Amino acid sequence: SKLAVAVVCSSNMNRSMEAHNFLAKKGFNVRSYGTGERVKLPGMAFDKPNVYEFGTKYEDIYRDLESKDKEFYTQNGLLHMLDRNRRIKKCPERFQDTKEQFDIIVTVEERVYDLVVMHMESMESVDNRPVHVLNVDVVDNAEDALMGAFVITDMINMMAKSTDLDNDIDELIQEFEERRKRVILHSVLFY
Repeated sequence: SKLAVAVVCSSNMNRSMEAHNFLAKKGFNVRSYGTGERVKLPGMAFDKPNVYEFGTKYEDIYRDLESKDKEFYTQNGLLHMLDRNRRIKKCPERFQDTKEQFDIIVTVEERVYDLVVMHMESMESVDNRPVHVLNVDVVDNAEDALMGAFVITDMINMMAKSTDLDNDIDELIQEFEERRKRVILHSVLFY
């Protein structure tokens, strides 16, 4: 009963990771992904950011911010976030590029969801296995990114504690929206 869980956002640094951590700690077989063309984040922001590729060791990123200005990048969480990540994976992966399969692909933004869906129908395989993609809005910022991680964990826990997600996954989503007053889009795809 140790299912495959993915958590996706655009750039793979905040929301999917903050949740990657929580689902990992509580034992879940989970991974994190991004859908963006590159990896972006704050930094003298609201005009000029920092960008990397989906292979840049998180550790390597941490390094750079230091020289640029290790001052700023502490206050704004940026650095702590990064160190917290060197400890989960090596570098942020791009979803569309993954060859790995899951059961619940959880996405954190309405647009990411769509961007995943698409790339999901973009194929077919002689395995034909079902995979639920639940999207759960969660604001893209240091704080709320942590709350979502709880919400998402509270959600994956509940669904994992079943045997047959498929014929009662729908029943469950219903139950959940009632506790969190959130909106959990859902959509079945096949590999």
